[PDB]
Amino acid sequence: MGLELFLDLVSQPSRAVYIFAKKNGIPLELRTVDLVKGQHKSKEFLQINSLGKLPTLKDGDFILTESSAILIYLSCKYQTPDHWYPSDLQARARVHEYLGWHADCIRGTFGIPLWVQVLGPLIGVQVPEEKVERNRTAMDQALQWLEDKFLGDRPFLAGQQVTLADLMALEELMQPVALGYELFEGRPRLAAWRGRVEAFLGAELCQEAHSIILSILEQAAKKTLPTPSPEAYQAMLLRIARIP
Amino acid sequence: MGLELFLDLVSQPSRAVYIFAKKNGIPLELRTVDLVKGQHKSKEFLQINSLGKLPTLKDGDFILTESSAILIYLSCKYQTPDHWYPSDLQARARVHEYLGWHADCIRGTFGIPLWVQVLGPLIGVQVPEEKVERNRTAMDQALQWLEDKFLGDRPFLAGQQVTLADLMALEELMQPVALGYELFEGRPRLAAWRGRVEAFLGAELCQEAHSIILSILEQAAKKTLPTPSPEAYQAMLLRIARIP
Ligand SMILES: N[C@@H](CCC(=O)N[C@@H](CSCc1cccc2ccccc12)C(=O)NCC(=O)O)C(=O)O
Ligand SMILES: N[C@@H](CCC(=O)N[C@@H](CSCc1cccc2ccccc12)C(=O)NCC(=O)O)C(=O)O
Repeated sequence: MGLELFLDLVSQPSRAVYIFAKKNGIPLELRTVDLVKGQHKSKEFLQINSLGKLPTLKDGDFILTESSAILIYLSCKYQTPDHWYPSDLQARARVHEYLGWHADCIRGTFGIPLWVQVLGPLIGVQVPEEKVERNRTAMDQALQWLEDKFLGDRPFLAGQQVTLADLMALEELMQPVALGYELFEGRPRLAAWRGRVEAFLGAELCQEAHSIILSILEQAAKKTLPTPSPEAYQAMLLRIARIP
Repeated sequence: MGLELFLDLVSQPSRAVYIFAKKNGIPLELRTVDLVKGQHKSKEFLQINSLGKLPTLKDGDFILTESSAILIYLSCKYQTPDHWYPSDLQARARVHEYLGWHADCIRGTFGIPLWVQVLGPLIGVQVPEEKVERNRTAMDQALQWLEDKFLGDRPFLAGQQVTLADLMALEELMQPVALGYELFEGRPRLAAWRGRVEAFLGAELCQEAHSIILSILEQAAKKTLPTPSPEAYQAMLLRIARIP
């Protein structure tokens, strides 16, 4: 088959999807798309995903987006292990519920530090301290609900075994981390779950799945950051503009 | 069975879920939860849904949340018509992709007018003009991507026939409307799809599904609005606080 997977490993959902595929070893044609540069706006990329977003999966002439769908379609088409995306009514619901809450409270809330720290200043824009504080206190606020509301005493957000819910979560939460935010500091229930997930998944994977963002603060300083194209500049300006 | 459905028809997801169930006629014990009042924070409600959010479905001793999950679990358990939540790979993905994008760009963006106009002032807080403008220009921006990116020339966001994607969408979009925003004004592609969905669903349903929010601006003025409990106050304070 060789369905192409256009992503940028600096993008948390992009990561999550890339860990699933490989970990469940799926033939994929990893087509890098430089977000920071603005490749995801190149007229040529827009002929594949009108929205100009990452990651987008091109299977056949069927171009799908949103990691949630991508992963699930992946899991389905590629009959991956059941524990991943269960078939049990109660089961699946628990993932669909998290992925529903994840996109509300986690998504867009745990990637702000990069804009405050790297992307923002990349285009001369400085984010307001208040928004910075407000966002961080907004983070743990999520981390708690994620800590005791979903995780609880069980081993996983979505239940008993690893699930896309955990792949999404842990990836999203890896950004503030790689930036210098140790969110698992005062959270053993959290530090453990993550490490539990990591354990299962494997070092070599996680050790390369991240990398890009782990070094990100460096290239930043060493100004190894590409200058965003006007199209990217816009979206960078919009994003920073919806920081509450 | 008689699984209970705790909701408030002033809450868009609450509506969407309530339209599916009845329209596909499912035994439901509609347990009203006054959001504006703060019943969704009553210690008693919290013993049902720790998060204190609406809607939450109590089937058996299995308490599920997030309309997405609820609806899907509903559809499944209640083997509802296929067109709803397809079984076709390509098919389902298209819903899973929209509901993925819906939660990003539509959810949280199309309910701000109510806070700017009713709920905000309810507790003496006034939202800044900028946030107001910013949000509206942020709406159509969504309306366009929804208009031509998902809808396109086809009859539905998620494909050819009505689907939870359309139930969710149109409901979310009904709030700005009921408040005085005619989002289908300069949008025939949009005005039509909505009316097409409406057609299918039925007046009597939609004529009662909404109502609550349609009258909402009046009770507002005639001060028929209950005074929020301290717990509600907080949440309204937080919400208004994440208005970009
Ligand atoms: N719900 C879908 C949304 C994907 C998404 O928002 N993708 C973001 C990128 S992740 C975030 C991200 C990481 C690293 C560098 C970046 C530089 C510029 C902008 C975002 C960056 C996107 O496409 N953004 C482009 C856009 O929205 O225009 C999903 O989960 O996949
Ligand atoms: N992804 C899930 C989230 C549901 C949700 O956010 N529900 C909101 C209510 S909708 C929005 C809404 C409409 C009318 C009056 C309201 C008064 C106070 C707060 C919100 C109001 C909620 O539970 N909010 C409570 C909370 O988050 O604490 C879904 O789609 O169902």
